[PDB]
Amino acid sequence: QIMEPHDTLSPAQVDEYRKNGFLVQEHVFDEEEIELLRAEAAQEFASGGERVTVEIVRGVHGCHLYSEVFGRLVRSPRLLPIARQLLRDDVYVHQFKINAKRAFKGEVWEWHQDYTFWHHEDGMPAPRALSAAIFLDEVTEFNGPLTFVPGGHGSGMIDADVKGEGWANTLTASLKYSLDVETMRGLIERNGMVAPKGPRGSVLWFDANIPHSSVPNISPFDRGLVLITYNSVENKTDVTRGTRPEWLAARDFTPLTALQATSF
Amino acid sequence: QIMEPHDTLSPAQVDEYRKNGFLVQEHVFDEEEIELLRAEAAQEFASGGERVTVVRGVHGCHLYSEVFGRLVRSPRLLPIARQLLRDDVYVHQFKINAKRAFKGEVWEWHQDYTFWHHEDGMPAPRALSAAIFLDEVTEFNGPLTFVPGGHGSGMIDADVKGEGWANTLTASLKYSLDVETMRGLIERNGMVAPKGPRGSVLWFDANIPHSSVPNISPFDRGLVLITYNSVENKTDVTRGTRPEWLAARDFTPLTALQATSF
Repeated sequence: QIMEPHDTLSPAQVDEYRKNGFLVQEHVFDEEEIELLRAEAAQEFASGGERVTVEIVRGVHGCHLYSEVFGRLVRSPRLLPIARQLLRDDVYVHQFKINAKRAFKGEVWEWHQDYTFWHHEDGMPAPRALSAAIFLDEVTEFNGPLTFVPGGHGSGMIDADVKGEGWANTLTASLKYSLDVETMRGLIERNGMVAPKGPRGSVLWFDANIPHSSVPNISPFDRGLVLITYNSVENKTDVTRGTRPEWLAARDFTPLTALQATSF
Repeated sequence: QIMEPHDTLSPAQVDEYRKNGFLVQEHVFDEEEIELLRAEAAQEFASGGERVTVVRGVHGCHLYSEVFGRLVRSPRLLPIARQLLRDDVYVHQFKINAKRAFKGEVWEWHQDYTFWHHEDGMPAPRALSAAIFLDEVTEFNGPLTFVPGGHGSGMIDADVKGEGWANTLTASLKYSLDVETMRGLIERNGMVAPKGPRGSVLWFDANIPHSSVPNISPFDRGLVLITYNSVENKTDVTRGTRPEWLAARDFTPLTALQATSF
């Protein structure tokens, strides 16, 4: 049995990713594959316990450590070779989350950079990491797409106001590190905003330091995203500065290997 | 501590490799790295026992030498192997072929893939070799010589002159190519002997026909040859005969060496 040989991004793709900070590949996974991921996301929302964030189950963290399906997904040949290619290293999963934005539901998600959280909370030393967002549903103008500042990752970490204490979490409406109204204005005047769209089964790759935000879903269709954050193994987090649980910030830095086509 | 981020081939270099069957990168390893490799090679020639061919070469060193076991995971090599094979990869075979000043025999035309297919059960030629130049390779120290594009029609009919384990370190090869086959291939495609400085790496296709002659110079021509195979293309250990040091049986995917404090 055969896996399709690893496909990597073209040089134009790589260049677009590094310039803009994000890149969509359409139609990576087929409907049947997406349906398998959807059904498993539903199981994780049902069994995740403390790993679920409620709106009303709305998000779940760490599923690749608990679900065999999601454990295999992160090693997929459609994903792993590209993470390796863009991070120019072997890689591992720093964080896994599923964000479900149901039809006619959702809240505003404030402007934030993932790297701010991972640097300050988990001891990630550089922004040599990225997220792959699998589209469980078509992403449109109206179902609360992730919205970015293109090129906004290009000046690094932007100073934020520290709010709560204890375990930060980008999935909770009042973000521990959010971006200054004045800093956003300047970034946005210079660079614009873009909400990448695409069909069910696409993958949206985006930089650890890209500013992003989102709005509620006013459409009658769901917007499910499975988000896999790959980190460079050289860039492994400093587990001595972090104290989040493993399901928020991984501590096993073993390099991932690609799934092969076996008889089961 | 920091490794240089992984450097893969450009699309022009990939294209050249796919068309020609071989590609040189100059100056991959520095003098001091090469000297470390040369000194380890000398150790493997002295300590290798049954794995030495008499001293022409030695097989399997990455299984027995810590230095050579880290070499095959180098960030200079592994990422290119995975890129060209479009898979995770492992080491099918490792050999060191010393061709000393004013020494050597003629080494008949052959395709490595013929050997790995028949002897080891390699199912397809989804493999390559990285030859590290321990010395400058010139016109006069017996360079590996190729038919460019000669990998592009698969395995070429060869006669099975022998019993027992094939070894491609002998003048006398179990699967050689005859003057009539070669004459036509050479007439159509030509011959090329890629050159380069000490520390270069010559990449070449499992199915490219190649050859070499004696070294008629006062300069040695040491080569460390690492054969990477696609994990998906793992050999059938059912059809295999040979010891592990000729044909690997552990198909664990290789990971890149990180920069650590020791």
